[PDB]
Amino acid sequence: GLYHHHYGIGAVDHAALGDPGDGGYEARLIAELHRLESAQAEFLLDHLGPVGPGDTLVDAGCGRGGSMVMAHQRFGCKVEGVTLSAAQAEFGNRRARELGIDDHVRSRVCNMLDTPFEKGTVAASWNNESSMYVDLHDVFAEHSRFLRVGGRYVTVTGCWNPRYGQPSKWVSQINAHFECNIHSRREYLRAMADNRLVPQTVVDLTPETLPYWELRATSSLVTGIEEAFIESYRDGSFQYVLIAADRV
Amino acid sequence: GLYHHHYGIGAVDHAALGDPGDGGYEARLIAELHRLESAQAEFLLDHLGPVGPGDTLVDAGCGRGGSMVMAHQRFGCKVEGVTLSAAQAEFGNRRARELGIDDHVRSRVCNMLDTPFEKGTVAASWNNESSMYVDLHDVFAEHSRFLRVGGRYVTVTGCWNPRYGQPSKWVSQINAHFECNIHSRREYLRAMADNRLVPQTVVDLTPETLPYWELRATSSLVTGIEEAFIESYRDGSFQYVLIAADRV
Amino acid sequence: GLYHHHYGIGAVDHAALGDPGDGGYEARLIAELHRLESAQAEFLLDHLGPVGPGDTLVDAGCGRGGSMVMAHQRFGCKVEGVTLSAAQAEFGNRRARELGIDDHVRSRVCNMLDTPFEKGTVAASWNNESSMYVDLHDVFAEHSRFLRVGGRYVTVTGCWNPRYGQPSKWVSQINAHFECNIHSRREYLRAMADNRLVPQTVVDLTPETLPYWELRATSSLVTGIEEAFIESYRDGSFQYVLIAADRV
Amino acid sequence: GLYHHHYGIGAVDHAALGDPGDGGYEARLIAELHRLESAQAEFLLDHLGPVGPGDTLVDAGCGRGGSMVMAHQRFGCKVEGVTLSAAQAEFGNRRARELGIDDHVRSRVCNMLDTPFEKGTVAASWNNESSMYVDLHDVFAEHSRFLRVGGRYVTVTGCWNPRYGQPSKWVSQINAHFECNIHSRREYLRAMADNRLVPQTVVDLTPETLPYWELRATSSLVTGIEEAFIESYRDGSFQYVLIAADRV
Amino acid sequence: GLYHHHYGIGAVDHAALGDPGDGGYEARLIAELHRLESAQAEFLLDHLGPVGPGDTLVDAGCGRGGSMVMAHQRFGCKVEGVTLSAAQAEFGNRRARELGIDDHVRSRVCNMLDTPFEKGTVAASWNNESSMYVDLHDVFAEHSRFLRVGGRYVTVTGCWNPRYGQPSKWVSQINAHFECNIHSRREYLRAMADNRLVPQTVVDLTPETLPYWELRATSSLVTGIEEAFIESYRDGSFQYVLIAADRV
Amino acid sequence: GLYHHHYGIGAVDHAALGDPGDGGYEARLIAELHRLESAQAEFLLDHLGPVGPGDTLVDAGCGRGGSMVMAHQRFGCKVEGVTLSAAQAEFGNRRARELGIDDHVRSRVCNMLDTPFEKGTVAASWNNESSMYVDLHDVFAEHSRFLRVGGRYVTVTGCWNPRYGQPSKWVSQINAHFECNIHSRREYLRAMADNRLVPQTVVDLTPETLPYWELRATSSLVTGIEEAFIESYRDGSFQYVLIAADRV
Repeated sequence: GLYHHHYGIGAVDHAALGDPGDGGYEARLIAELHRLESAQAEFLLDHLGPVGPGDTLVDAGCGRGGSMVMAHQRFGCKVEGVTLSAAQAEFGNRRARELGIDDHVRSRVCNMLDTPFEKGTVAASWNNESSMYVDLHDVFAEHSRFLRVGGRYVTVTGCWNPRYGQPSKWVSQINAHFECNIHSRREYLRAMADNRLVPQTVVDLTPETLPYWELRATSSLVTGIEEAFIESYRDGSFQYVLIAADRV
Repeated sequence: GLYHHHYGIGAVDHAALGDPGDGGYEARLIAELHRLESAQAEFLLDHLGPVGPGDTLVDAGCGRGGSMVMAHQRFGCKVEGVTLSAAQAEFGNRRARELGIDDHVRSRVCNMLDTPFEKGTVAASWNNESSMYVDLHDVFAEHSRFLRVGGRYVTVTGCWNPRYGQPSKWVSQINAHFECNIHSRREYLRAMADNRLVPQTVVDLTPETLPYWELRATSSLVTGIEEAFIESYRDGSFQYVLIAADRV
Repeated sequence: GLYHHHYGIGAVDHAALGDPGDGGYEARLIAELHRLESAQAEFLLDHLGPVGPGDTLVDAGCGRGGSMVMAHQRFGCKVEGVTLSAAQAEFGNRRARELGIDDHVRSRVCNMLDTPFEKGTVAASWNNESSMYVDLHDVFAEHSRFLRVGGRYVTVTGCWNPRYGQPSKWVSQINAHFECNIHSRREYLRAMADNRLVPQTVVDLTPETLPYWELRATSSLVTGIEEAFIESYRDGSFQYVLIAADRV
Repeated sequence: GLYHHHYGIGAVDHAALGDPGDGGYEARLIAELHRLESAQAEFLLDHLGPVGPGDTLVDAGCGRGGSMVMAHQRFGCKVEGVTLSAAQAEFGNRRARELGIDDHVRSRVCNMLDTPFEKGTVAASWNNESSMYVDLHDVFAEHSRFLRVGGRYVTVTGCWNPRYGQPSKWVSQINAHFECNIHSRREYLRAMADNRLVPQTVVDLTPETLPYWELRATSSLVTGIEEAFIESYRDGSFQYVLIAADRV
Repeated sequence: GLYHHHYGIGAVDHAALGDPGDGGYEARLIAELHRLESAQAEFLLDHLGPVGPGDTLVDAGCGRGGSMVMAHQRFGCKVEGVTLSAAQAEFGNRRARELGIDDHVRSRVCNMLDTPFEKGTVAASWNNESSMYVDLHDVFAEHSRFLRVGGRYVTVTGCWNPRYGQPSKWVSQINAHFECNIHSRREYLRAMADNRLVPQTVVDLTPETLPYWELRATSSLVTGIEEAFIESYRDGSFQYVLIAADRV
Repeated sequence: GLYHHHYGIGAVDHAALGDPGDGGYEARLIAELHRLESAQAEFLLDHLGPVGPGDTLVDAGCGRGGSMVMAHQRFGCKVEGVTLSAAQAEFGNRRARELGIDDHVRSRVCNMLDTPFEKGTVAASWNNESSMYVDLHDVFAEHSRFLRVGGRYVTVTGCWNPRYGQPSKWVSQINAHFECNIHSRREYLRAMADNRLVPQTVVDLTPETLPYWELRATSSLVTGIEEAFIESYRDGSFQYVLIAADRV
């Protein structure tokens, strides 16, 4: 993507898309994709509970910091980000300095499994499309450690549905495309329970993210993976969900 | 209650309530309470997935069969109910014979922990305000046993929120009132994971059930327990939730 | 209570109680209650094993320090107490200064779940009627941490008997009265096993504590809860037990 | 031993032992040993709760049926025994026919791990000095299966104390002597918790069984193993205990 | 493949391969591939222990029965096969009738997770390249059920190495190619331990199977997936192993 | 033994043993025993993976340092040893100073359960015939702690085979002889899985160690325990194995 690395949710604004014959259509599409992505990040924020200006938020696998900047403009709190990409950290910070908020928002190169945050000092943290890259038990044990008792964890992610048995080929094609390891909803809920994380909200967002991918499949920038997403989301083997949980 | 033994959800129809000075007000209130209760049972049904006419549904702790009759009029399937009360079974069946559907809907005196249903033959089952009377691990292990792989379990129940530590006095007052043992959301999610039940939807309904109890606290039939419900729901120590899960 | 916050054990000295017609009867009763309470605390001490003058003992949920002062006068060791009540800490310490033993015995405001004691430095610790206020797994994990390998843990507490299924209303009435969360004997034994605590002695003391509550139910100071205790102890749904365990 | 295969408890009757110079001393000793053994079996019975005439009791590893005959003469119930020795079964039954109670008491060759008793039909069962011959998790899972909910399990056995780390040589010498596999108190309590068996009474009987072994070490029939028992019981590495538990 | 559906092990016979210029080379290659495959199946048999003529062997995910026919010609026992493919069952049986051994060897359409074999009646069973298609805990729980105590389980399979963290893209490409779900060596060993299966032999066969795939990558029949196998086997993210275990 | 405290593997060199009539035979035997012992230690090293000069290796229960000196002469790395015997530590170090390598190899008196090594700093560690002296879960949890992610653990040890049920008398005789507590292969594999140790190689070495013990049973130095080893290794109740695992 251009800013947010995650996917979006919500009905597409076809009116603003205009004529696919215009030259500026492919541009008007990128703007739309962004709008839908911002909307889902805004939705993930709605689930962090009431974070105050004095709280410290953590974003595991923060990408370019889009979610961190949004968290700060909304809550006023301090936000620490973490990623494996140096280029991405530098980017997020550069953007913060420019916004005059690098005194609250910072990204750093660090593996989300071995973070520098002290036990029980984080008020809320999240994984926005990044838990598909790490063992679930270990990332949740880490969030649980640095999370304050009563803290809030949120994760928006794609997971294969165990209701239909083993992972469908679609899920595997996506895994191969991103060199990730998509987990099952069973594994998500299991790991959370074994790590003192208790779900407060579990919501399947597949219907809200479908328009996003259908619109994306009609572009130039298409990478060939949008087919896997659309089919798996339709036959139900793959699903987009949001899980907000309390660190009990 | 009068028919449904569970509680309701949704905004109160104050217009239909009219003048609390009318003699018929206390009557118009009972009708409203019923409407809200039917609405929540209708909501629990929305989470059973697509049950077909050939499926067999189970209601653990079925009360007077209100949820069973509703399930059948909606899906056309067979519905087996279970309770400890003989008077309640007789009632549910009597109502079925009268509706001319006792060839699909039946209630029987049987403990939900030791049911007669064969392994993997039930398509969907639920606990509507009755899981607060039994050990969670054992009732979920039982549902999991008679539930078909891919089947759907739903539970609407009051649970104390572990986010606020131990059970508040309010929760204990309710327990004493009904001689029940209200569980924690942690225990609900934990038991489900240890019994091959994977939550597909988790939604806090406390805001939707609050109007129900506030309206109830203003009646003659009041039992004195409505205070415990309203306060605990407000300070957040007690919460009303719906959990729909897949038997994986 | 007046000094010890716990309950007592042993046959009542009716001779010393004299005529319930005397004015001084209600006084002679308080003295008796105290005697029975001291006797049970003395009994809990009998289960700490051979603690030496150089050992450090811990009392989780120490109340007014009665058990701590008794532990020190008997063993000569150092005793650290912990409670949530500032007024109770101040009281215990004041009493220690007066006894000229505040150089061995001290109480402090601290939650028994997050104690300041170093790993493996405590020789023996106990919960005298206070484990009913906290999650069992967490308090036992904490005792296990600061407990020396080979150390001794003791707990005297009321627990609902799982032999009779769910908690009886009596247990719930008590919970509501003290805003506590009485656990099941199953939960006690389970938590101990998951936290390297191995029971050396398990003894039901309900028969020895019954006289205590029957005598108490005949006083002025009665709070109305003595009925719940007596009935539940009689029908067997509630039980008073002592569990001495080794930190293996 | 002569009848009971287990060990005994209680103070030795030195008066009845008389002069060790008599020829009949070695005989008077066997009679004493028996008395102490009967006394411990009587003690194990005290922990079966109130078994009625219509109950079915099970003895896993029943030896010659001494405990079964005693259970029946006391309760009037039906008692099924199980052992690997055909010669021992035949003996127990022969003794029953003679007592005119083989219509209640029966022994059979069957492994205690794979019993023929139906799920939930046994009221109480026990292992008197025989759990040291089988995996603990498997024998307790079996008792739990055929045990009625609310049933009572009792075991009197020698176990190495984990408070002193690994098994002492003494314990190993005994294991080699009987070709058994003495377990740790930790393993006993652990297995019970993982198999729905909740200890109601745990009592160290080592002091009550010591006189038994000291008297035994002074006989002709001595096998050389009494040294291992006496030393290990004294240094505390080995211990004799009774555990009565409820099948919850 | 042509007969065996699994992969092979052992040094390639380049001498028998002759000139890649011959027309008959592509034929001489298929014969070689077969030889290597037969050799690995022969190797899996070496790990079934001493199965006698009266034993019943099971092959979960049997393909065309090549391993079953080989097991019978070697041991003389009865061999039951299971697969999801009707065409494959018919094939295996047809081959048995022709060999005059269909009175010992039979294949049937049945899911390896829900088999018809009775508890404890199978002497040895195996998964030859088929465990990558099912949840590991469930297939091993099933083998454990129908496996006699002391029985032997063997599995030859490809598994991603957890020593290198998450699944490499190579593993994902293979998963997508076969629509399977390759597990981690950690998951293999974990599931076995949770299902009473104790490994007696664990051997990495990646070096012995490498020649097999290198020779295969030089053919006409190539499917494009041989690259994924060779690279992942070389960088160590994917590995071919054999695990022989006892049902304890 | 004389240097290595462990046992050996490999065919006996009868030619070098010469005439058992020579006076120097009993000497030529000790030399042979040593050769076989060095060979097995060399074999354990083959399973540490590619340890580099900058790695730190740990030997839990190091005896006289024979395995440590061998590890260093082969890899060039730093090797820390641990034992309970002061005399053994002094010996290992003395030998290191003499070899001019005490700047890489060191032994110290420390219990392998509570080591001073920092979390994740050790590249590979092992237990050569010493895990039979400690609880398995605790020693493996310790290795896992100080072991780097991706590190390698190896253990060569005698374990009773669970395939034959409970420990045979032979195993018990050995336990009594060394005052150790021989574990079951089940316990070895179980503990490893619960402590993030995943077996890469599991190999029964009983056939390779048998010649070692048969040759030993024909000497003067015989202690009487060689009978237990030979018989148990033959009837299969006891077994010598090597387990190499990765810290995942």
